[PDB]
Amino acid sequence: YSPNTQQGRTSIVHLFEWRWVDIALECERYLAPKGFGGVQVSPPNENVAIYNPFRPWWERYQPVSYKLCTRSGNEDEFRNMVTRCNNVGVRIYVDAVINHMCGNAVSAGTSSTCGSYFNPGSRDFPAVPYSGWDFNDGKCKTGSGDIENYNDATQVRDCRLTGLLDLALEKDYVRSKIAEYMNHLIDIGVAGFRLDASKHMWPGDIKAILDKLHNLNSNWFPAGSKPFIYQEVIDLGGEPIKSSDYFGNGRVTEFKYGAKLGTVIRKWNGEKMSYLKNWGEGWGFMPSDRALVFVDNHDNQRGHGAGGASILTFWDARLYKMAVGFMLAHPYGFTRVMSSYRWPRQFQNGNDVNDWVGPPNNNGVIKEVTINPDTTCGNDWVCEHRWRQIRNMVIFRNVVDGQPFTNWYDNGSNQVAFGRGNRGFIVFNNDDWSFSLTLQTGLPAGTYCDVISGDKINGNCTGIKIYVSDDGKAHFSISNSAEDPFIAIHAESKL
Ligand SMILES: OC[C@H]1O[C@H](O[C@H]2[C@H](O)[C@@H](O)[C@@H](O[C@H]3[C@H](O)[C@@H](O)[C@@H](O)O[C@@H]3CO)O[C@@H]2CO)[C@H](O)[C@@H](O)[C@@H]1O
Ligand SMILES: OC[C@H]1O[C@H](O[C@H]2[C@H](O)[C@@H](O)[C@@H](O[C@H]3[C@H](O)[C@@H](O)[C@H](O)O[C@@H]3CO)O[C@@H]2CO)[C@H](O)[C@@H](O)[C@@H]1O
Ligand SMILES: *[C@@H]1O[C@H](CO)[C@@H](O)[C@H](O)[C@H]1NC(C)=O
Ligand SMILES: *C(=O)[C@@H]1CCC(=O)N1
Ligand SMILES: [Ca+2]
Ligand SMILES: [Cl-]
Repeated sequence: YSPNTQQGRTSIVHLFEWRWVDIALECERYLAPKGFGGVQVSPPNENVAIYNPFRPWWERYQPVSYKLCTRSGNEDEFRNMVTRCNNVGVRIYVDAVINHMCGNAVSAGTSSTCGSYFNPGSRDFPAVPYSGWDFNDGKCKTGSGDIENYNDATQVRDCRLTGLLDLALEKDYVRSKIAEYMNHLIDIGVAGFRLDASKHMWPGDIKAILDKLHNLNSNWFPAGSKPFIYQEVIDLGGEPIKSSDYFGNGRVTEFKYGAKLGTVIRKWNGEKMSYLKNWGEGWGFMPSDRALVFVDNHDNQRGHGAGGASILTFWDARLYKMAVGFMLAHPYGFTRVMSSYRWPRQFQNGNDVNDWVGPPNNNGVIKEVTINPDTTCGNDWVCEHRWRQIRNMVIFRNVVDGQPFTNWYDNGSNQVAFGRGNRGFIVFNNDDWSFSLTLQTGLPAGTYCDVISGDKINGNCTGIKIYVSDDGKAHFSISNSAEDPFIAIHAESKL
């Protein structure tokens, strides 16, 4: 349940579709000095090379083998990345696609990222190897062989998720091949895993697989370190399967988090920020110590999976920064920051027809992440984790780690504020008028740099400065026209 990050590092970033060499560099030049705890990488195992449409991001969720050979790089490059990141104290978490192999209708051949042969029709994946009796064809009871109704917990686990050949996870052989793959990764140095499509696997089968896993590599981690496990289970209520069914295996993605935060920040259905005072279990969320939270993920930022139209993304920059800021300042859950790439989003009748577009590329080859002088990224990589407002809130969370949620204030509408012990204080204005008021910050008297509008550099603030008096009070002024309608100050932004 523990992330295995360095003490004081409290977040992981999803460097979606990034190449291994770029992640390795990012660890050394940025993630390490900026206090990021780790990186969730895209599936590192060989997948189907899909040409129609052209190399969609989702082709990586169709395994062909467990060879570490993808568009992100080969095994040597993967190992090089894990080693270099671990050497600077930044962890690597692998997106483990272990519930299935490729779509059952994909043409047999060698159209795979490493050239391995596979035949979906005959259930033949010799590179693993898996054969017909390693899948759930006979176990599934639906007429189509695919998942048709989520109100039936059994078919959700034994049938094909949108046609993806479903592995027979009850078999020791299958459990062992998956464990062989995961242990290869652990011994390489990975600190944990995102278990893809966990709702589609029986809690007990996941447990059986986890029981076969090694402790983390003792060259970098303390003896007895268990891999961090966060299971992707979309539970927004209304279905028989609950996130809690997976608590015995590790943490679980809390999709209610971004869904509700999005509706609140967008002020949909009469919701408003003042309602966030009891954010957390009070909103029907799972226990904080089991939650992996995020504003958006690779699926819902483009209409896939679940979360709805309320999901905030980099496309909604201003509101997105505020949502991410609230998440990073609030003690609930373990935080994951999204880092995306820009694609030609094209809405037709309310839906994005280009929701399949893969990462920036030249004839199928993923483009490198270029770093501009102003620290932003080029080649269409968004790099939200490099936005000052987000990067500084990632540090805010580190600085206030362990401090209690306190000194809450709200105007009964959308102007709220709260502190984290005596280490940090944050103020938000999402109303259509100015927020000008003196608030109790719980902070020691002094001059603090607002880390949203600026930075503390060479003993000075580059942005707004906040003055806390002997009584712990400070005046905050945020116009509804402000570039970023929120201010955040903490112990390490004090002059
Ligand atoms: O030997 C030729 C044969 O090799 C490969 O077969 C593998 C199976 O596909 C794979 O399932 C596994 O078989 C095991 C069963 O799953 C398990 O329940 C129990 O019966 O033990 C079996 C043997 O370990 O391993 C075999 C052998 O690697 C390949 O996939 C076939 O196409 C090929 O004919
Ligand atoms: O530290 C680097 C810079 O980080 C910040 O720049 C961010 C913006 O804050 C962010 O909103 C985004 O720019 C968007 C713009 O503000 C938004 O209105 C529009 O819809 O989309 C824009 C994307 O083109 O991305 C940049 C980083 O690329 C910070 O504001 C800035 O001062 C820092 O220099
Ligand atoms: C802070 O900024 C002021 C104004 O530019 C400058 O005079 C002062 O020397 C700076 N202090 C430090 C520590 O650099
Ligand atoms: C937590 O993520 C990991 C898996 C469960 C455990 O004991 N450690
Ligand atoms: Ca399944
Ligand atoms: Cl996820």
